[PDB]
Amino acid sequence: DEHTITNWSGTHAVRPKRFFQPESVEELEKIVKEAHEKGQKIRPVGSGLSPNGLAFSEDGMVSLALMDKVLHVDKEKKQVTVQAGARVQQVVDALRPHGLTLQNFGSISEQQIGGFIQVGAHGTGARIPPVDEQVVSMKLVTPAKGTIELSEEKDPELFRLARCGLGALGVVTEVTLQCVPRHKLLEHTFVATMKEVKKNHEKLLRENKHVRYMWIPYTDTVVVVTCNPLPEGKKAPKVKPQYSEDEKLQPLRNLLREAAPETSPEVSGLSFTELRDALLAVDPLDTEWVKRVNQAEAEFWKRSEGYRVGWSDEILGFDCGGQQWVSEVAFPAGTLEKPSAADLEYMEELMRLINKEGIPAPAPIEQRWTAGSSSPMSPAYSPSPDSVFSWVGIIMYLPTEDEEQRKAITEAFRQYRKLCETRLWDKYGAAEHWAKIEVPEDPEELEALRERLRKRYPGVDKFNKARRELDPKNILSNDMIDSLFP
Ligand SMILES: Cc1cc2nc3c(=O)[nH]c(=O)nc-3n(C[C@H](O)[C@H](O)[C@H](O)COP(=O)(O)OP(=O)(O)OC[C@H]3O[C@@H](n4cnc5c(N)ncnc54)[C@H](O)[C@@H]3O)c2cc1C
Repeated sequence: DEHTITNWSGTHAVRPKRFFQPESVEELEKIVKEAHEKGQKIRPVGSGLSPNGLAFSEDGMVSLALMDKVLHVDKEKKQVTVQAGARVQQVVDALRPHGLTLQNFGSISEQQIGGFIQVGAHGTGARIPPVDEQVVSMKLVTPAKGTIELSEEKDPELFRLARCGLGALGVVTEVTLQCVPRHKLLEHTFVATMKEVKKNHEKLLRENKHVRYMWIPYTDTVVVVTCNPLPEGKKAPKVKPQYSEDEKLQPLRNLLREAAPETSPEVSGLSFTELRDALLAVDPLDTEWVKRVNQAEAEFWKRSEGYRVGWSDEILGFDCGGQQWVSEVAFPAGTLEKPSAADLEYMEELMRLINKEGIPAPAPIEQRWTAGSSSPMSPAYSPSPDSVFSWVGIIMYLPTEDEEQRKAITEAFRQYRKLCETRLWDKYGAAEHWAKIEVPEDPEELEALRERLRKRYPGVDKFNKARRELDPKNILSNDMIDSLFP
């Protein structure tokens, strides 16, 4: 096959020897039977977007992109049954006329339902669990046992394991999700100091349906975004200083005119995100320069306070348009009833570590919250139904297609992430997002990662027993899965 599959950020790519794209469940069953019989690789792939290339296998991959129909809406239960190849956007568009939406959304909507659930993807909202916990039922095509129906009523132990199964336990053909009524949100964006955030944090998380913090390294600016249901006819309030787009961008444009080349015709057409990339591109690993870029960004956010009203699917998405390295961890932050400071303590220690080690850390460091999941492979697995997890995402941008700048940033990010891993993750019980975890080549570092996984997931041995039972010739797993779970 001549199909090349590249991830979002162009950090991983694969050209599979065999690429299957069945149009029917019947065709997929035949593919899985035949691959099992011959011991041929068929790793499942959705949109192929994962930052770590989790789906990729040079031997063989199977895509259900052509199996993308909404099969049934249950009005009374507010549930949707969809083929696993549908993109989130496609399900959202199909649910609009039914007055339904998904209980939550990440920053993008071009993921397939299969790829979304299999990694335990999440949005924000301390009372709202990750998407795997929103799965009511599913159908799973397995090498060793054929097609199996799973739910709380049908083999709940395997259901909970396979709905967040990393593509290793079977090919998911159909998913039933728990929806909520279609609704408008009021989004409030405001800037705070570390000290102001600490004062109001406990209440803010419990009194706002959605909260996200955007921490700006080397500044005392935190951008707070809250979203709440908008009563029937309420209008967006208006902030008393009104800044034009040009006034918001002024600090970034002024800074860019002070680099080795306030606006030209070429600088003028740059969005905020394009301007941030143009600034970092000057000297992306020079910490003194990144301090100045981050301070100019804080000034942009200070000029961007205000309110927006929109349908939840429009409002909860946000811009990750630029290629980047990301790492995100989930760690426990008590419960709705028993608050914990760990979420803010983590961020204080991270900011201190960045400053001490001289990390050229750009903005933002994204902080979200979810409820716990009952899926044993969820990074937010908890037996507590009112558990709260904090999710912290660090980033470095790849502002150009220049191969040598990209390598240097790649190495810089490996070191930034390793410092968080060695200094913070064990202390806070932090677990890496499955779509962002990288396999170290250093077999020492690999064994330390395997030990962290066994500590974070007491479910690991049961996952590997299900892999042996359902996929004994290992046709669904790639080198990454084999490296993480030997
Ligand atoms: C710009 C960007 C923003 C993002 N924002 C967020 C965010 O806000 N929140 C968040 O939690 N994540 C986020 N992610 C991560 C994203 O949700 C995951 O990478 C997700 O898995 C992507 O879906 P996909 O369809 O591309 O899956 P792929 O990357 O193709 O596959 C992911 C996994 O699903 C498995 N798989 C796919 N289809 C099937 C199937 N039918 N049956 C069985 N296994 C299957 C694959 O084997 C693999 O293990 C973001 C990613 C990007 C690139």
